[PDB]
Amino acid sequence: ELVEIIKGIGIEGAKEVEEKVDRQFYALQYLFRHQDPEMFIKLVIANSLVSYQLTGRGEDWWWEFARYFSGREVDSIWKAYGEFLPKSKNNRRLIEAKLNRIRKVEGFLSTLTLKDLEGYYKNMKMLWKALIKIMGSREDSKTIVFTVKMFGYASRIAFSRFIPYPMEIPIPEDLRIKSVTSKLTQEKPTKFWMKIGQESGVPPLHIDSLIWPLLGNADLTPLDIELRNKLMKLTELLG
Ligand SMILES: [Cl-]
Ligand SMILES: [Cl-]
Ligand SMILES: [Cl-]
Ligand SMILES: [Cl-]
Ligand SMILES: [Cl-]
Ligand SMILES: [Cl-]
Ligand SMILES: [Cl-]
Ligand SMILES: [Cl-]
Ligand SMILES: [Cl-]
Repeated sequence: ELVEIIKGIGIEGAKEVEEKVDRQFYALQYLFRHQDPEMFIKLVIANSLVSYQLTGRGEDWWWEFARYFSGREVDSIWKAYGEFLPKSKNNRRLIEAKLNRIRKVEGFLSTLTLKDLEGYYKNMKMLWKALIKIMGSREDSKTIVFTVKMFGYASRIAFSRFIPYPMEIPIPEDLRIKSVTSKLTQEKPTKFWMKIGQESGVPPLHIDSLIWPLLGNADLTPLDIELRNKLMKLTELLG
């Protein structure tokens, strides 16, 4: 049933919510046109990896990020964040750990070309596994798979090309996702939405784009009526 609504929405349904509704995707389009493409992608990757335990709303954090780096020539991402995070409104917590995470991913990013980034976009499972190893993280880390997701947005924008997320990458299990999964099952959300994903044909990183909006009574209006009614039906089933 849930499976049917999500299959009916499909990848293309998720693609539309991402490109018309998702406020993080919009934040990224904003930054892109005011940044070097290579640095833009690398910054989104670094930003994602420290987007946990925020001192603000997720959507405000990503706009703050967008506006801060718009116009800013960046030499060292690590240094940029050393200045950025302590001054920030929405991410002013666990700064020592986050800067060290940035220091750590930056070594990796600094070796990559725009072409490398593009190859990783054609091979998102490989970016996934690479980050797991440079960061020393669990495969199902919510921060790791959110980074792959945002990398997807960034690369979608920069390379003008839609590539769906791999079926294999689990949903980012943050509190909101934990919440909605409560009223449906007792299994781990990472495990549950993989199942829902396998049957509906919609990769769990795309499913995530469907759940998180229906949760803040957000915009629906640049969408198509049929998609909206599908989205309205899903909000019923979730509760
Ligand atoms: Cl589809
Ligand atoms: Cl949030
Ligand atoms: Cl976030
Ligand atoms: Cl704010
Ligand atoms: Cl405020
Ligand atoms: Cl701190
Ligand atoms: Cl810390
Ligand atoms: Cl290049
Ligand atoms: Cl764009």
